[PDB]
Amino acid sequence: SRKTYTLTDYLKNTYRLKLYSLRWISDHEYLYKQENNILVFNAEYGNSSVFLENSTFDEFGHSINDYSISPDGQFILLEYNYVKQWRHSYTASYDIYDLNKRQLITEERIPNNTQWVTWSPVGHKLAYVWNNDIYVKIEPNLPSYRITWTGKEDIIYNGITDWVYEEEVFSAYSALWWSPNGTFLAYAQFNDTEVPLIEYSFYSDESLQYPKTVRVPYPKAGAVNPTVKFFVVNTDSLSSVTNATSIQITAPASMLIGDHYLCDVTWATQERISLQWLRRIQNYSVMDICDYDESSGRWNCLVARQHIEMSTTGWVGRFRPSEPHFTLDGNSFYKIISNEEGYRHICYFQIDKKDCTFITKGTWEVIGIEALTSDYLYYISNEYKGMPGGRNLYKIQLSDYTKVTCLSCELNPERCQYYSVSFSKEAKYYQLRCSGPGLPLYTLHSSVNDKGLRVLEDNSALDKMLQNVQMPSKKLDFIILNETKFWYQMILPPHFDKSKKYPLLLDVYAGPCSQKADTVFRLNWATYLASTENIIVASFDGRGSGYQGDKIMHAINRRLGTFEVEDQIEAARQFSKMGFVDNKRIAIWGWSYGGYVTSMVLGSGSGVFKCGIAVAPVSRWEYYDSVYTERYMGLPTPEDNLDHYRNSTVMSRAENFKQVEYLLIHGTADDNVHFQQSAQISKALVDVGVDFQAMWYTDEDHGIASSTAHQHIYTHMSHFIKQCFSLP
Ligand SMILES: N[C@@H](CC(=O)N1CCC[C@H]1CNC(=O)c1ccccc1)Cc1ccccc1F
Ligand SMILES: *C1O[C@H](CO)[C@@H](O)[C@H](O)[C@H]1NC(C)=O
Ligand SMILES: *[C@@H]1O[C@H](CO)[C@@H](O)[C@H](O)[C@H]1NC(C)=O
Ligand SMILES: *[C@@H]1O[C@H](CO)[C@@H](O)[C@H](O)[C@H]1NC(C)=O
Ligand SMILES: *[C@@H]1O[C@H](CO)[C@@H](O)[C@H](O)[C@H]1NC(C)=O
Repeated sequence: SRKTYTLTDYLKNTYRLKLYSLRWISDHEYLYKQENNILVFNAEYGNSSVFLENSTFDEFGHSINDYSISPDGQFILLEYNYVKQWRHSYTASYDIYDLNKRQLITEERIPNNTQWVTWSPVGHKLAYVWNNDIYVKIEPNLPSYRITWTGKEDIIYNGITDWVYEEEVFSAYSALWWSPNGTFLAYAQFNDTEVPLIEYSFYSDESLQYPKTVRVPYPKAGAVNPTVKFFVVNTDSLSSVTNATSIQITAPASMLIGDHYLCDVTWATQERISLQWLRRIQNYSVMDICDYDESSGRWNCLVARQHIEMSTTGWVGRFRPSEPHFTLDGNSFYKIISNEEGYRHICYFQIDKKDCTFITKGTWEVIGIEALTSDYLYYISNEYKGMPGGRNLYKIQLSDYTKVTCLSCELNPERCQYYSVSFSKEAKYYQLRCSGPGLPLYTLHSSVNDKGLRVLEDNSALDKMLQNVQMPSKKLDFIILNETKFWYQMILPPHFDKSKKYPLLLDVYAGPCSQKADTVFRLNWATYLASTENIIVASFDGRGSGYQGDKIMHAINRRLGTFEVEDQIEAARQFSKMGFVDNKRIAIWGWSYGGYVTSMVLGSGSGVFKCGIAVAPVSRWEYYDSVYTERYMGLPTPEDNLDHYRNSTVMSRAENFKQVEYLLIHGTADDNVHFQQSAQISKALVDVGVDFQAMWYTDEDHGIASSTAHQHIYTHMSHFIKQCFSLP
């Protein structure tokens, strides 16, 4: 087809994937921006009209980064000076603009360096956090009220997560939760006083004479943890004479016993909150149901409503206990639970009652609960064709659990085996969103008989661009190990001719619950080694991997660095026993858990691998954070699990590295996996005499995501691999 997918094509992004990011603002309408204007859409008719032009803000006087219109649609929130902190957090400066009156707001603007902002889910209220303090703002142009005063950088946090609860718990900077009404504001505060500090240099620009020190409250395995504290503030009751009386909802008795975390918050009604907690040993967690006492202004959580959730095989829930979905009336809910067979399914809960009732079952898992009406429960699963790296949207009949309809399976069977969805308020309508193995598809459906209204986006354009490239093909299959099935994928060179030996790259991640074999269509680096450098990119999901039941996802319990590494290798073993793989030219590269497994699989001394690259890898588990690690390893003490904290370090395999060509890489500014992890790696290698290649990336953090550094690293990983596989 003449040209190939070019390395600069991945880098400079010459083939762009169209999406369809819309925004419901009622049960039948959504926002979507065509070119640069904001159009609103009727979902049952497709008709649209312009809500705001592209040219409205041409004299704003600030680069606009992101907007946020309010529910009543009477005000838009504009984000500028966006400055990035960790994986999700940041400060930003904001402005509010009135679209009834046609002008910007000047009375009491949101303060600069604001950490989080959000609208109430109704009308136009405001809450936000500045210097670790929560402020509400009934009206956009009246004085905001001050909800907490404990705020204190790096120590006290109000309505925003400290660092572990950002990364490991909520995957979010925010610790704020509105009442569907808007009436109540629920929020957490964590105390990082006694949390130890991780320290490193940030070199900044050349002008900077002396390098800076970044210090971060970050608890490593075993260390003192942040505590937490939960409150709920009545917002239709504030006032500027008095200050605000948050009510504190105290954790359950079986948690107050030793360290624990808040792990879920899910409002249930205008007057009833649902929270979970999880002991610092994370095989045990408690759900609590709390209602507003109209007459006292208090909240109560009766033990009758308390619900336990245990694991004797490992930890609880995939990366944490599932979110509950409640019925309109709040007296009952649905939530994914590992069943008797260890497979994760939708169990049904009546608030007052013992047990729960399962309603799904089988050798396959439900992925998430997606929506709930009075007839049907909508959810995503991988049942179809025993295909665990696949996703379809399904419905259950509330009155007859037996009637289960697949909603996405047959829409586009050849293009589309991997969906996510987005429902409108009340679940009147929905967007199905398709990511492969063909190009993306965004289509609109109506939940009444599940009619097929409209095609939003179909990537038409991308399509015919790609026809003009020697794109690679993809292979989803399985191999049997004991007599268990483990799937894998391969990216295969154009005109794959299975009678030629093709050099082979093993791209791993392979941490608890991960899945690198699937049907998603990606354009990345793998796509370029393949179509341009005729190399096979193989990926594989072994023990410890996800979405195929707890025997497989819990095999690695307490034994990180064991079977997950083991399997990876036998898989390569099987891959080279194939006729199109050149057994003299097998490699492995991974990033994060990836680069640690890689490093492990590389000092294994198996003989299978010739070389690999390790980007930003863990190295010794005591060096990583408590929340994530301790979920899996327990505690690094002799009377617990120091035995295999010590058994599983990249470092202790220095002597097997002489059999391979190691290329290790890390960013100086990585707050996630600290340079340390790698530095200890190199010291060991130097200390037992092994030769190897290295690259620091100054100021780059965990993803090495700065355009030039991004470019620079793929450029470097690429020359290494070409030279490893005697490539021209
Ligand atoms: N801290 C975890 C967070 C995580 O995995 N989470 C948080 C919520 C559940 C799960 C979701 N997965 C990811 O965010 C993730 C991150 C990096 C690579 C792949 C997946 C990410 C991580 C894991 C191992 C080693 C380093 C590292 F940064
Ligand atoms: C408002 O209440 C808080 C009590 O937490 C206090 O710290 C703050 O200074 C009070 N301000 C006044 C003077 O009302
Ligand atoms: C869609 O069509 C109906 C019928 O005119 C109209 O009243 C409605 O306001 C239109 N809205 C949009 C989103 O264009
Ligand atoms: C935000 O900072 C800018 C630039 O320093 C300043 O001009 C503006 O007045 C500030 N706004 C507020 C509300 O502090
Ligand atoms: C944070 O906890 C420490 C003890 O670890 C305590 O002395 C301090 O007052 C706490 N801060 C608040 C306001 O909770």
